[PDB]
Amino acid sequence: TFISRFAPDQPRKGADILVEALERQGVETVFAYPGGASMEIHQALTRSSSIRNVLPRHEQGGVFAAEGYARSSGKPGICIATSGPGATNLVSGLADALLDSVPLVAITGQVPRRMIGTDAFQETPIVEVTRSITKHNYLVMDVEDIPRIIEEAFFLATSGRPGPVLVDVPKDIQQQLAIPNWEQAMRLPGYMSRMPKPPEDSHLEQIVRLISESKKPVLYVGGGCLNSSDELGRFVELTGIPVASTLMGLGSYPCDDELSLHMLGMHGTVYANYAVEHSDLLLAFGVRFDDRVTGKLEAFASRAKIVHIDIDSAEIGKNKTPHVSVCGDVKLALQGMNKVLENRAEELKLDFGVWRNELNVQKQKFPLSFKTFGEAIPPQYAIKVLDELTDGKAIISTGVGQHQMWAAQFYNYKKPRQWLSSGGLGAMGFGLPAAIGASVANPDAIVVDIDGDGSFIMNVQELATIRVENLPVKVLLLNNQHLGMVMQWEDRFYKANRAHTFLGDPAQEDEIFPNMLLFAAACGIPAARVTKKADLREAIQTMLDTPGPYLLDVICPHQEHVLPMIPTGGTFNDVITEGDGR
Amino acid sequence: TFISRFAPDQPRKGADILVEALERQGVETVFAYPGGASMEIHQALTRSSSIRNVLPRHEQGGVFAAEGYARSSGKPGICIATSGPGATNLVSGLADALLDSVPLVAITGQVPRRMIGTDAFQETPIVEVTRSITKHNYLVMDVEDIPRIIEEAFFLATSGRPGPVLVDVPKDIQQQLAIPNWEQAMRLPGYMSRMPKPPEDSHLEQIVRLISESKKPVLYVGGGCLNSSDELGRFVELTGIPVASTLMGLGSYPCDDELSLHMLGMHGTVYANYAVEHSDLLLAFGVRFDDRVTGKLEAFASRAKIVHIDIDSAEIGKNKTPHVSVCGDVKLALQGMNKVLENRAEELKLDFGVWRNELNVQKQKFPLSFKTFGEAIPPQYAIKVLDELTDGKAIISTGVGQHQMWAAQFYNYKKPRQWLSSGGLGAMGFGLPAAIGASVANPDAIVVDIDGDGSFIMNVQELATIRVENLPVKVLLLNNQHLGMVMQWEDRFYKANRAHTFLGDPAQEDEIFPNMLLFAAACGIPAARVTKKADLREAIQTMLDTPGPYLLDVICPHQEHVLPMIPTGGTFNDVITEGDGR
Amino acid sequence: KLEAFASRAKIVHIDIDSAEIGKNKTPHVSVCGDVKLALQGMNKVLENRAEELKLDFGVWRNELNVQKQKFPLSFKTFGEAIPPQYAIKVLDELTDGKAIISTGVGQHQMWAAQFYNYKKPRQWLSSGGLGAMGFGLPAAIGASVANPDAIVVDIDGDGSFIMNVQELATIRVENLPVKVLLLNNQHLGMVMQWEDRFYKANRAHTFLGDPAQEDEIFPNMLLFAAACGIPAARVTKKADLREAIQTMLDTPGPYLLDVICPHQEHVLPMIPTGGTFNDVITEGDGR
Ligand SMILES: Cc1cc2nc3c(=O)[nH]c(=O)nc-3n(C[C@H](O)[C@H](O)[C@H](O)COP(=O)(O)OP(=O)(O)OC[C@H]3O[C@@H](n4cnc5c(N)ncnc54)[C@H](O)[C@@H]3O)c2cc1C
Ligand SMILES: Cc1cc2nc3c(=O)[nH]c(=O)nc-3n(C[C@H](O)[C@H](O)[C@H](O)COP(=O)(O)OP(=O)(O)OC[C@H]3O[C@@H](n4cnc5c(N)ncnc54)[C@H](O)[C@@H]3O)c2cc1C
Ligand SMILES: Cc1ncc(C[n+]2c([C@@](C)(O)OO)sc(CCOP(=O)(O)OP(=O)(O)O)c2C)c(N)n1
Ligand SMILES: Cc1ncc(C[n+]2c([C@@](C)(O)OO)sc(CCOP(=O)(O)OP(=O)(O)O)c2C)c(N)n1
Ligand SMILES: Cc1ncc(C[n+]2c([C@@](C)(O)OO)sc(CCOP(=O)(O)OP(=O)(O)O)c2C)c(N)n1
Ligand SMILES: COc1cc(OC)nc(NC(=O)NS(=O)(=O)N(C)S(C)(=O)=O)n1
Ligand SMILES: COc1cc(OC)nc(NC(=O)NS(=O)(=O)N(C)S(C)(=O)=O)n1
Ligand SMILES: [Mg+2]
Ligand SMILES: [Mg+2]
Ligand SMILES: [Mg+2]
Ligand SMILES: [Mg+2]
Ligand SMILES: [Mg+2]
Repeated sequence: TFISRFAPDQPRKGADILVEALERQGVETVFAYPGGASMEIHQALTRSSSIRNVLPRHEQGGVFAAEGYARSSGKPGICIATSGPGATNLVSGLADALLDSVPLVAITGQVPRRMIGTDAFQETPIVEVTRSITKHNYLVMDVEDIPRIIEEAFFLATSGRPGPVLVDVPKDIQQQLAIPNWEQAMRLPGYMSRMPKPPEDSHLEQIVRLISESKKPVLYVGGGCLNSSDELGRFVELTGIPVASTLMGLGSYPCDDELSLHMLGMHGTVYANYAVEHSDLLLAFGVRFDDRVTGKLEAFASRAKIVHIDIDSAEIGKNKTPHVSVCGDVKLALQGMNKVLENRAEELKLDFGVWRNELNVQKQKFPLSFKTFGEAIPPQYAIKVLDELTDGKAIISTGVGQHQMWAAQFYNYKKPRQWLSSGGLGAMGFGLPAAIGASVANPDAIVVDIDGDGSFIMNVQELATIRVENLPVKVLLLNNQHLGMVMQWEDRFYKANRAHTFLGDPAQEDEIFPNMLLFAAACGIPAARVTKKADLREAIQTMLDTPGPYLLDVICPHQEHVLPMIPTGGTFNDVITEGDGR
Repeated sequence: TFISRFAPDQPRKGADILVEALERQGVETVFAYPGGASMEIHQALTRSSSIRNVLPRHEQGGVFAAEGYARSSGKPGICIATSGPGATNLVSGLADALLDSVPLVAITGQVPRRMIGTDAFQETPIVEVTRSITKHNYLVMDVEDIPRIIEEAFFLATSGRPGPVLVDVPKDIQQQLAIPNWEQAMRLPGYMSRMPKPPEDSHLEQIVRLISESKKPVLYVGGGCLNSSDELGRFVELTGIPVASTLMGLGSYPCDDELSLHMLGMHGTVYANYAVEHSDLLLAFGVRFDDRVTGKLEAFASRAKIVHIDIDSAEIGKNKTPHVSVCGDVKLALQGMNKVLENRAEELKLDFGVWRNELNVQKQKFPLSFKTFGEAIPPQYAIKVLDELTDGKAIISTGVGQHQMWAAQFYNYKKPRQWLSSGGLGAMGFGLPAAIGASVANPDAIVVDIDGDGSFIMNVQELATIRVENLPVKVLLLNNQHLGMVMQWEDRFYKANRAHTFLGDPAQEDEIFPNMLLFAAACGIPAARVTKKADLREAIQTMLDTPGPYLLDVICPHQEHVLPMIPTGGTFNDVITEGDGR
Repeated sequence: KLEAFASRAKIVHIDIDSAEIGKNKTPHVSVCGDVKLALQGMNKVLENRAEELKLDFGVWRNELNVQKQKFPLSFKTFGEAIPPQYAIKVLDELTDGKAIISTGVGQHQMWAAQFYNYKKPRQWLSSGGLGAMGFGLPAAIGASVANPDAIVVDIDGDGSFIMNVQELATIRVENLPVKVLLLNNQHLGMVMQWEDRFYKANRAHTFLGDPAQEDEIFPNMLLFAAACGIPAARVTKKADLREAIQTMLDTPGPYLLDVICPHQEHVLPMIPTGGTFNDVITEGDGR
């Protein structure tokens, strides 16, 4: 039974209805930045004793913090901004949440309804702007529509395929007095009629029948299995099928397990891409067949019967036509198949040891490799030390670039929602704010931001947010003085012609620029720099043991390349296995 | 005669056609951030010996730098970004350039044409997103359309009412070989037919006739007069009409002149708002009648015959119907009226000394005032010292907030394009990157960023850009540890209830947080902090005399309020003249 | 009701539009491509592996042949009044089923689909997705131009025919052998049928005649054809129906045959909107 701060017959401001609408949704943390259009909302937030606001230093850091809050907990992330410039700073976060299917609810202030369309002070048509980069958006035109729209916003953002939902609230609606009606029915008739239903037994028995008829099955797990870690693990025990995860599906099946093929795709392991290339049954659970995994669609799984399970009917058959399809929750599809695989266990006699040994041979001949040059710190080795010292139980958020791939390859994630990274949009500056949202949603957890010197500096202002909110956010900065991912593509396909990829100072060429330690010192965050490989283990241990925030500037040779690499539009026969920029 | 780097019959990449198309437009400086979708453009930029790229540390800093480059020189500002997250970071700059009518050309990379709409890697419909926040945008669908679209983009961005134009270029178009045709005719038939024509003599003679019949005339000058400083000054000599400028029109008529009423509007001087309130002829030259100037439209210039000259026919009569209107360039309208005012000089016998003395009395009784508390530095006084030590010849870029208003009130700008500020959108984090673009376009000029502690930290990463490019950018940081503008509205209309406006550390409440000096030290920029009013003059002098970049952390008491203040929707009778937060 | 449609069947969906596969119902096996090529590929497998598969569904066909004989398409004849179903059945016989049929929208559209045996595709031109009235007469114009040596017949309704009646001038000027089998029931029959079933026969602007002269055929469609110089005739008795349709076919050039039908007829069978197979209506009309 919800206990309101107002009487059921007492009129209250629309902003007070908005905050209470969040309280009735279970919202405990918002990321709001104040402004003229949203001052009424911020005043109403102070009256709430259950909703905590984490003030960022940039609205892009506020929406990215809402993503990490959502990616690391399954709950929806709520960010609030003002009209005009405050709303336009959320654009990168909204498009990022849409491509990665992150439940998010963004509330933006707006000019009064009478001033909309008049080029008013700090007015931008944020609904027209964000319609193509959000799952759905609203423009509240009456104070009585607030309880319904907020309920519809959280329902659309969390149900089906999750995504961001923006709610634009004009200022005159926030100030208008009204008595809210919390019993209104949602006006989503076509959406609810198209919601997926529990999977039929005829579809599940046909999948189990294809498993027994197959000799080389491979599991294709992605971001749709973040809530099916137990169901997927039970499915692997009953089948013994090796698991290949996407960049979004890391942690769904433990990377340290013997049946794990780790990541597949452009920068996936050689044995994971080998398994899909020479498979006869591809179980695509919670994936969307991105070109980062398939490359050339004509050659991707060219000899496999494709079984695609997805909660979005628009994804089934988009880039590749499957043989058997199941539109619904992969969590329920696994539960239904586990019952069939257990009763009919001895009837099926499932054993793929011959196919697994074919992959174990490929795993031992082409494993993830990194070369150590003298005392220079290998970035792959540094992340491998972080795995050991944290026992693989740390929540990892990353930026975008070479460090993002090495953090995915050389860290064994035991559970999903430990791996927070921008995969669909690939937005730099995501690592640091996402670690803020993850640390708030998981206070007793080890949160480490494996960031790059280019991605870290984009939202470096959020270091002040970490200090003020006293969050134990660790920053494992892999500094290579370059935009490493773009630098790698210059060495491979452009004759190493540098085109504005060096991030240091050309005057003092051999000086670490910028001095990231002074960035942490400016915000009162203890920091240290490590350059020699021998001092690396003690430095990372000091970062973890030191209470509160900590930044570790790890210097790495910039000539390193992420391996292996399948060029864009290439096949498995075009995989690059060796080479760098020396 | 343009000299190309390729033979007229030699095929070249589409990216090389794009860069040469910029060279043929006179482009010398671009602000490009590399990415997978725009690597071909960056490779082609290195082959250009005339186009210099200023690499920012954030695309929002790149587009804001393109604004300051344009606002301080009249030339169009060119910023380049990659697809997906790089393009979405330009959104705040595009909407800011549209509301302030800043000529800007944004070039964004895009996924290959075959992959558009497939939720590809780093794909966002940037044309669908930015259609409502740009003057016009394009999606290049063929390599042969590059010479025409670039010519149309620069024409639309600089002609008529200036604005931002976005050009989305897919990657396959950048790589395709072709022979460019630089003789293509622009396909803008309806736009050129609607372009304003030179003003007719019948309209100009009717304006001059209303000037002689009026007794209390007031000039209403705005951002449309940035290229008419000489024509406007000549017009004032022949009429003796006092000049009231908007936040965008500062510098058009010198603030130090005796005939200048300084700024009008919400935070405009009392005597400027008094002149418009009690006028019989309002000469609105290059303005758009924003609610920040009018307030309540029914009471704004309620006794004046309104003469509105504007180059956009959609602005004439939008918020207020004028008596006489002239659709065209205010530069030509002033030239035509100056000829009539000089030949018919003794015939008209123009003299408004009685009306000017009525305003001089109001100027002496209600001037711009600030109170000095002990040795605490008044933010108004610090800007007044910067005016004296720079002789008013410095290019000033500001953020948004209280410091933005004090930099407009207490600095006498002698020429337009010395004042770079976000007025229409009012985007924080604009001051520092705009100073970068202004310093590049004006290397031998004094560029000072009067920023606030909240606005400065949003794009603090651009300090690395200032050091690498070795730009003599001065940062006069008015630090009040608060979001001062929002804090002021809390004291006035919300009983001083703080709602997430304090930017410091609540644990160490009386400690300056963050330590902005260490931000400059991280990027190798000399910095210093001044707290006592006596040491203020020597500190600002050290900032100016020290070559290269410099940051001056000026500590100010946060209880200061921007005065005077006309509340939203109020009239001249509701102006607040005294009060603060003590 | 999608939940009950083919509730016990493995659905195999072949379609050239990937957006249609799995939209309203999820199939077990899907093939995105041209069904023409999919049939060619399956025919080769079915012929080589013919004796290996031993395909025989005579037991399932006999189960349907029993249902076909107990519930066939039925129409009732009332005295000498012309049954609209019978008139279309006569047109099938006199044209040997080789005529190109274009229809409007309504009851006449359904009877032209039920009681005519089309031997080849592209003989049946009708608005199904949008269901636009006034489609029959102009579509017969385009079909007669694309197929000059073919028998083109417009099975139109009095409401649909009048919407684009101006195209009769186009038929005469272009000299097109367009036959108009007008099933005149003086009503918007399809909307009238739904009034009798679900609205207690409360007429809501469905009568197309003249209420002053209630028992007079209004409008006189014969004078519409006469205005455009098209020979026309009206038939009311069932005995004169066979000779009237034969005169329409044998007369060269355009021809309009005003076939008067009792308006109380209903299109059967009928499954109500959102219903299942257990809700099929098999008998009943408006008498
Ligand atoms: C620099 C860089 C390099 C990259 N390289 C790689 C790479 O080498 N390999 C790689 O895999 N990725 C890589 N990516 C990431 C990438 O572009 C995509 O995010 C990824 O390839 C696709 O993730 P996904 O298949 O799991 O689909 P997601 O984006 O995770 O979407 C989930 C899918 O499952 C479905 N779904 C969601 N919820 C449910 C549910 N409850 N039940 C059933 N279905 C559900 C959704 O409809 C959707 O189709 C890279 C990214 C970057 C920035
Ligand atoms: C915190 C804050 C407080 C503010 N308070 C104030 C305030 O107290 N006072 C104030 O004035 N502003 C204030 N503003 C700024 C503000 O919101 C608007 O930018 C400003 O009020 C309107 O500027 P403008 O009238 O010059 O029109 P602009 O935005 O400068 O547009 C120029 C106008 O002239 C026309 N034009 C352009 N070129 C030509 C040409 N060549 N010939 C003829 N016409 C042309 C255009 O069509 C357009 O209508 C504030 C902003 C902020 C962020
Ligand atoms: C907002 C934004 N702007 C530009 C981007 C285009 N990209 C990249 C990519 C993969 O998206 O290329 O398509 S990666 C990259 C450079 C990474 O700098 P680092 O942080 O130092 O990481 P590292 O460990 O050194 O490699 C750029 C510039 C991007 N994604 N986001
Ligand atoms: C991207 C962005 N986000 C939020 C904004 C909403 N606003 C403001 C306003 C006027 O737009 O209110 O409508 S001003 C302001 C706070 C100014 O912090 P400061 O830099 O310290 O300046 P000061 O000298 O102390 O006053 C905010 C939060 C904004 N405009 N831009
Ligand atoms: C342009 C147009 N306007 C109105 C229509 C709505 N409908 C119908 C329907 C099925 O679409 O109802 O949804 S059928 C119909 C009446 C048919 O008049 P008839 O020609 O005399 O045929 P009959 O042999 O008597 O039954 C109407 C009014 C329509 N489809 N098209
Ligand atoms: C807190 O700082 C400021 C500053 C400022 O101008 C200096 N004005 C305001 N307030 C309004 O503008 N109210 S309003 O007129 O209803 N708007 C158009 S809105 C919805 O807020 O964009 N707050
Ligand atoms: C430079 O860093 C990277 C990284 C990376 O993935 C790790 N891929 C690429 N290149 C492409 O993606 N080419 S592409 O396939 O034509 N694109 C979809 S696009 C237009 O570039 O977005 N560059
Ligand atoms: Mg930033
Ligand atoms: Mg780097
Ligand atoms: Mg401040
Ligand atoms: Mg489909
Ligand atoms: Mg009818």
